[PDB]
Amino acid sequence: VKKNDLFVDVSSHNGYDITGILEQMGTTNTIIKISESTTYLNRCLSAQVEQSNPIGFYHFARFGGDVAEAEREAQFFLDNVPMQVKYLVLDYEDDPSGDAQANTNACLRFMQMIADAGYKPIYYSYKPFTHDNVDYQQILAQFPNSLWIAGYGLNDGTANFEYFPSMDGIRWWQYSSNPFDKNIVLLDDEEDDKPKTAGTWKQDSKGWWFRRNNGSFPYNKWEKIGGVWYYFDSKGYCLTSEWLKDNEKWYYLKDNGAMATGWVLVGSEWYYMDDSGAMVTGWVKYKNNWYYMTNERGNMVSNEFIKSGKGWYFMNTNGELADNPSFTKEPDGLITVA
Ligand SMILES: C[N+](C)(C)CCO
Ligand SMILES: C[N+](C)(C)CCO
Repeated sequence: VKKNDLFVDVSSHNGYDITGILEQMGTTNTIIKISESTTYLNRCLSAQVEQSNPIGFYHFARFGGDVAEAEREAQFFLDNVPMQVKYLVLDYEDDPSGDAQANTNACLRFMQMIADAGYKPIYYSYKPFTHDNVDYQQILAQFPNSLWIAGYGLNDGTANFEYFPSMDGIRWWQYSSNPFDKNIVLLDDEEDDKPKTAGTWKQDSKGWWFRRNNGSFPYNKWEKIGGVWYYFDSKGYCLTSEWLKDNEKWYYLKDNGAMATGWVLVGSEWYYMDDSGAMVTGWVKYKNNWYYMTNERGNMVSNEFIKSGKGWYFMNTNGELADNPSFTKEPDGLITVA
């Protein structure tokens, strides 16, 4: 998954049919509960798996500060993973021991066994509980950006950045549980490795061109080199800092020719692109600030409104906010948090 992607988490509480809540949410990405302690298995597992696209599974911990118990739970969890997924989550929110360092150690041993089994470990919890019962920093030192924290606020079923949990290493944010558990992604999944490419980059007075292994080179086309996309001139030079209309959709190629994804500052205007590079028009919120973007007839416009208190103030590109707010009631657009 990519930044701002959504996913739902479920357990027996959601029953053998979750097609409805996946439709309401608008995604099939799910993290399903497999086990609890060393004896409980979520009965709806296979059904919930079948009805969605799992990105991970979670275990409800009951080991407290006992490392030997955490090991037995991790193993029971592992022995029941039904299919390969990138993540296996440690849901630590109950029965903490009075000894925070012991809680941390058991949590670390649990996460370590998940990592040794070939998965990316995730620590799930709530800020206050984590603050009182463990040293999440000691966890991040061994497992960077491995946190999945919950923080609902009003819990009205929507993502409200005003109540966004402040902690380092937060990978996922469960922003609500109102109807069902809703989560939004803050960091792209990792992909360390994939070294070398299928050619060599060449630079010169005219810019950069790519010499493929066989001597040829891309031109008048898009092409994925490394993990990123680029568009090449009819001469084989990749575009830089430029807009490109391709197939009725707009794309922006950054300073390094790399196709933009997510938020990107062009000049002094903000624009938001699909995970596939296509510009997204209309209302889109970046954290606390709202942007109404449009590209009709190729006229790129970014209407910025900075939040201040209980209001949003329009900011004319002349660098000045109005004296009074433009709106105190947020529009119903795409919410992004990173
Ligand atoms: C060489 N570029 C700057 C064009 C990008 C890939 O390294
Ligand atoms: C389709 N593009 C080549 C424009 C990029 C997304 O894969």
